[PDB]
Amino acid sequence: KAETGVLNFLQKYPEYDGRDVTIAIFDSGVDPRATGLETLCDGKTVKVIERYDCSGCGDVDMKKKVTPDENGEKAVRVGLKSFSDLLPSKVRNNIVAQAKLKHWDKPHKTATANASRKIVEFESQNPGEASKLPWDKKILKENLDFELEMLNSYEKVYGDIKTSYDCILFPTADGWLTIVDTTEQGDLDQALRIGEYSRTHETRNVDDFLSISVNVHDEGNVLEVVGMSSPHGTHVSSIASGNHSSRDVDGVAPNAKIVSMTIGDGRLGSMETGTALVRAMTKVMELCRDGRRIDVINMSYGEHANWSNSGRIGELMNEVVNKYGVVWVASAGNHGPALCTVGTPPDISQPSLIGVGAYVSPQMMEANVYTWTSRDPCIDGGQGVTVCAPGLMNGTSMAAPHVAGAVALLISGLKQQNIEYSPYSIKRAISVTATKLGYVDPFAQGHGLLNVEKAFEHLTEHRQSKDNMLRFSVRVGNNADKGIHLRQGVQRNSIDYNVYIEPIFYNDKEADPKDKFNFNVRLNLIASQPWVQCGAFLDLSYGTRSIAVRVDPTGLQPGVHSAVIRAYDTDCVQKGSLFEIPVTVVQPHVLESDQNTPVFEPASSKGDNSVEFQPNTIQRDFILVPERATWAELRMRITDPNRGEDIGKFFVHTNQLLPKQSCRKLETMKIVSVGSENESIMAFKVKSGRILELCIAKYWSNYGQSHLKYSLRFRGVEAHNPNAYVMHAGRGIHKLEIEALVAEDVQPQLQLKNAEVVLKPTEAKISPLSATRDVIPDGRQVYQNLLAFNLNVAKAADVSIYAPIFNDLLYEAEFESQMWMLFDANKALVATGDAHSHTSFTKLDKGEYTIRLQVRHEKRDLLEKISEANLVASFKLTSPLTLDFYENYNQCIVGGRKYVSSPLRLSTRVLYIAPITQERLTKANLPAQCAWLSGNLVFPQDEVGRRVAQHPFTYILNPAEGKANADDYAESFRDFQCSQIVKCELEMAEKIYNDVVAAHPKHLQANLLLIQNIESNQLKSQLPLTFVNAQKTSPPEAGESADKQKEDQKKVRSALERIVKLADKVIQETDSEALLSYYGLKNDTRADAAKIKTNMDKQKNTLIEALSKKGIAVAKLAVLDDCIKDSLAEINELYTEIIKFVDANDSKAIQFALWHAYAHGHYGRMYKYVVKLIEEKRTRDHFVELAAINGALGHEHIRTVINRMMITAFPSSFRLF
Amino acid sequence: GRILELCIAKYWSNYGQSHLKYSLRFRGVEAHNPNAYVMHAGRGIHKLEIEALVAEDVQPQLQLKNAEVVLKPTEAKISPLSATRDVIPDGRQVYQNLLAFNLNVAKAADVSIYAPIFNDLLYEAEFESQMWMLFDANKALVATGDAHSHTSFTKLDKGEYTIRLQVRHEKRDLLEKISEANLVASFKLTSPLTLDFYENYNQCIVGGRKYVSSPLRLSTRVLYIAPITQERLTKANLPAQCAWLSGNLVFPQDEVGRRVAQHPFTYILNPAEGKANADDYAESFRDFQCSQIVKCELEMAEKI
Repeated sequence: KAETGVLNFLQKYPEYDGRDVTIAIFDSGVDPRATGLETLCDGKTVKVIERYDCSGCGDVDMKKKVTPDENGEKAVRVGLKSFSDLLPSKVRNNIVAQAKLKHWDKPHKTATANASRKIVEFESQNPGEASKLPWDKKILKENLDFELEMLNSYEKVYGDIKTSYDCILFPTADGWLTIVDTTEQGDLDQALRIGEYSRTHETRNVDDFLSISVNVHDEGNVLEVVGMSSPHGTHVSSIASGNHSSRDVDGVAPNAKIVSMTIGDGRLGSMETGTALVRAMTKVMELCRDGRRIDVINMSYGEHANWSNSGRIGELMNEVVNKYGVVWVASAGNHGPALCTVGTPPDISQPSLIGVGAYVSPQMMEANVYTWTSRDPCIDGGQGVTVCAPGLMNGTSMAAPHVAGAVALLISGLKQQNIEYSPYSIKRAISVTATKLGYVDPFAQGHGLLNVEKAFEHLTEHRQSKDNMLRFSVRVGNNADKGIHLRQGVQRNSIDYNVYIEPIFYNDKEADPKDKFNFNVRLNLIASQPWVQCGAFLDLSYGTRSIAVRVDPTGLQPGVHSAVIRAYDTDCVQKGSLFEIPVTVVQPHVLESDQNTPVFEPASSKGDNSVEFQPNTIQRDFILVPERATWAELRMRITDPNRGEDIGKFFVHTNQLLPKQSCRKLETMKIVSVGSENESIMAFKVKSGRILELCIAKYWSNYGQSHLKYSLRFRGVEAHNPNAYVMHAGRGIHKLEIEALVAEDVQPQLQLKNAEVVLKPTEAKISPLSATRDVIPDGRQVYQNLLAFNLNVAKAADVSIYAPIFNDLLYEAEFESQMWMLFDANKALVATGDAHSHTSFTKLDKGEYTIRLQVRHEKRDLLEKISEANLVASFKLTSPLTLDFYENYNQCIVGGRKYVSSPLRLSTRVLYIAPITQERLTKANLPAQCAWLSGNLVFPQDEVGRRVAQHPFTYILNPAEGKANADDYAESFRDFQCSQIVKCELEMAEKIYNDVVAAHPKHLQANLLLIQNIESNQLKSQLPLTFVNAQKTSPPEAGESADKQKEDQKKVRSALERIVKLADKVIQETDSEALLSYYGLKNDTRADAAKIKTNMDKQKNTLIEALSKKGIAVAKLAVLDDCIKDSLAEINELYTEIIKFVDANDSKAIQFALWHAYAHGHYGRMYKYVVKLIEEKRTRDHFVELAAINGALGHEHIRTVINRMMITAFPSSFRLF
Repeated sequence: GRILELCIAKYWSNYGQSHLKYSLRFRGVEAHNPNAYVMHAGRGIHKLEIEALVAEDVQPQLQLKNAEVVLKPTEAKISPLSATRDVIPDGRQVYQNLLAFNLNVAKAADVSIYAPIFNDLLYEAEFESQMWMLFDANKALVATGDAHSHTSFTKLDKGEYTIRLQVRHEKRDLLEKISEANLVASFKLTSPLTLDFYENYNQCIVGGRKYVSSPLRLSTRVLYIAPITQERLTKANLPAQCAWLSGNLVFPQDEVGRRVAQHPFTYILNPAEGKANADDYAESFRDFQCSQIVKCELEMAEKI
């Protein structure tokens, strides 16, 4: 719809519906089944011919082959008779969740139809006593309280459970058949049986509200699932194409064929990845080379860059446009209004992409999420916006799609009228044809609005011109910029520029028939305005030619001024301009700085200034910031009388451009509410000697014409000494030489909020990737450099992970990849990041993690330069360390009188910060091994100036670090023996042990050691229920052998229980319990003869282990005899004697309690225990036991969930890249 | 932005009345970005936002000349001194806080030793004492410094040294604030590490095309320095345990402007870090025995 503004009349070439042409949709994926993309106008042919997920997010590792010896993953296997070409006999298998192929904003997919049986919660209450102290039912209330907690705990956790399915595929003749276990249970042939989408099983199969497609690579080593779930990608294709057969809701070219290519990575959910794009272009390139040309691409997608002159992703774009003649359409961006805000796509290393601004016709008056189109100065100087149309996820306001479809229409007849064209001749044709809209912001568009039928005229005519196959490379001033952009800068002098203009033959200069050497290129150049000057003639016939141009800013009054140098073919001057040289000058207001703070007020007309706003008005004042200015204050109020107390809403976009930095590094975008009554005030950070743009637009008003009265006041105060903001803990006292701008109440505050540690690469393997997928034509194999890292959390905290050398750059980077994945100790996935990850904080539990970093490129010897690249882990500190300031050095070194707040006018004030004391550091519980602490240093007292005028601060840490007797030999020999008896064959140890005890009777430790051995050679370490459940069935072996193996267990626990009693009797606890709790007298009167805990705490640490090991042993026996009931007495008297010492939750006894709890039927307590263990260790065994606990409780909705965690939390392999 | 005094006098002339024709020309070019002149080895690629004063041929050079290590106080004993000598009337006993340190030279090199918090101040300091004495492994005296010792370089042979630091004052509870005071040892590096510059970031990360000298007028030029490779560091034979390297960063090409327009630069380093058989028992038992026969009474060892 809305299709009329650009054309509805070229359709009077009705046979130009989009025939013989296929568009490429780089986006969040599309949905074929959706009404409109079902078929092309043929009413029969399928439109969405292909669809990939180039991010690698949908990969599955089908590496494990297993023959269907089912008869003749994780759970079971059942599926044959389906030996349909399953040659040669085998099958591949893997596991994969799909919570990522799905936009993370669909957790509602988690519906509790049969999950809310938790609600039946039995809170057994207390008709007993009044306060906390009953004996001995305190355990009962514990057990009960703990069940309720457990239930609630699972309630809080439900939505976090991701489910992973089983995948199967084998090589039939019809291609490849893949099976997804929908019905997890019945492995029957009643599940998803999808075929290769490409090989024409181009059909969606569903789980529910989640359609799936499939591709196969690496000879069947990888499965690629494709997720439709992402609206953006669909509507984009619905505007470009969309056969509805009515020219009312139809796309712009219903006959055009679409190929969805998800370039968003679900793991980043859902950002673009260098890799993704590289793969997308790779495919395109491949398809073109192989007869199936794709003629147009459409990117409603993209971010910003820190430069244009460099980048691999960009340089590849210039190859898919120059070599494969693909017309690449991309949205200018949704980052308006403040100009110089065009983001990458299309701001790359050359004007090879068609940027499309977006405009809303007055025909559409309408009222968080608005987004102005980005304006086209372009920060290189060049021009990003090529045209406009009605309308990471560049919304596009979906008009890029429009244009894309429009470009399809032109290429319909351009090819069936047999017209030789280029991606240049097309972008060139549309440009010098469009209608400049005098009611739309000059910068927001570029060559006004697309006019198709007129642009086709241009192409039909001049079709016999060689200019159509020529590109004109325009690069400025040795940096190869694509435009002249004066914005430093107080432009009072004129300046000269050396522009290099070079002709480039469409593809390249290769014989047959190209390139017809020396295509005599003579052209003239006309300046758009008087203040720009250059020659009027230039001959390019013999290659690259330089040309000087002079800009005279002297006459230009403050504000932005634009101009262009159009060039024409001397001969046919009617071909319109061939190319343009974009000049754009910014003349800043200067603010005198002497009496009080510098202030900017718009010029006053007829008394009061008060700028007038309308639904269109965009006021952009360019101001050169005063030196010493740290922040700014924006005051504004609505003038025009009455209006009452109603509020107006204005959009403020501040934007400063810093040396080789993206526009997003000093920018603010705040929707400010303004009233007539009192003055509104917003503040923003500011940089001294550089131009600042104060762009103000009108959001929504309740009106349609207001009058704003505003001003900018400049304030500032900071440290001028060289290396302030960075302080080394071992370089003595730190100083800050503070100078303020015309008086400021100075009152500094420094809070070190998070501690960062450096992770060095353990390994750096460079490996070739796939020869099937990752190979850019022709013969360019893409290699990966895999860097491994070890992170180690000791105490749970919010942690961010980033790679300094790669972070900050997405496009415009030398390498086409970053992406790190934080892995669990169990190979699970904990987190995953890319560019700009320093901001994302994944909260980690204690334990050892792994991090993998993958860097892609085609030149191996460049990946080698990356092999030492480190990572950084920023731990959020619970307690932000606050640093004090001092005004007198000597007062600082001793830490006496602190600094006292006071005003500071035109002088220099020196403050000091003394190194942080050692005690305050260990109490900060820093990570290992911390490198530095970081925070923000604030100067001004003004509270609002504090929230904005923040200076990155860093505090770096300094590095860490008798002639033996036959008696002595006796002690040395026992220890040598004891150290052995634990690691030997228990039949050898029983001997050794005997010799030890005979020689050293009182040496009880020998008992415990034999135990550890006996219980390591004979019986598996398993928890209560897991032990019980594992004492039944399992018939694979012998029905007889099942006794000799379980009678070996009995003998052992018997032998084990007696070994404990030996360390229980001759260690009488009664008296041993007169020093620990009966301590009182610190160090026992400091007699320094018994001030040795080493002996006492030893006699007890040995005791607890004896009691502990005994109980857990006399409990297993009870289970073997099935009589925990008529044995429960001992377990109790035994458990009640341990607690008298270190409590049950200590490693020492933690899992004798688990048995006690079991024997008492306290399934609640068991949970409370098996979580303690799950906090330190986390083993599958913990979960299977935590599952069994539920089964015994009855909750099988819970246990069904626990069985899902496991499947995913303990994968077979690390997730692919 | 500060006043400069150009004072000119007459030394000796052969005459008694001359006429001087002189002028001062001001030049300049340096990095304006905040924490330049200080680069952490693990914070990725370093950048320098260079702005020159009315045109200067810019050609930077950075030589890391000496590696400094941090010495923490092993002990910090506060002790009363003499009641006969060190007592300021009337009844003010002067106490000393004695800080002990361990320095450890592995390879002979010129070394300077200084106490950051005390160095730089002689008078006008809160405490009335510094003075550190470097002692031999044999208790001999190797060196001894005070305020402004960061400049004196005592050449040390390999071996373990001791350093004592004495801080005097009459208020004990003020000496306690000093108890954590560290020292610094600057090892002169035989081979000054020379760092390369790049004009294009991407060219820097891969270490290709280096920066090419050129004039710079009224604009901003951004250069980059990539972290030093691990190999080039161990071949620099750094001390243990080095904290940072230091040197001087130069901007202008003018050779005379280089000898004078020096900027203190610092490069901080990142932190470092089966069921035995009766046969197996036999091997384990010999080793246990052998380990003994050396430390026993030789009459017992001859048996073993």
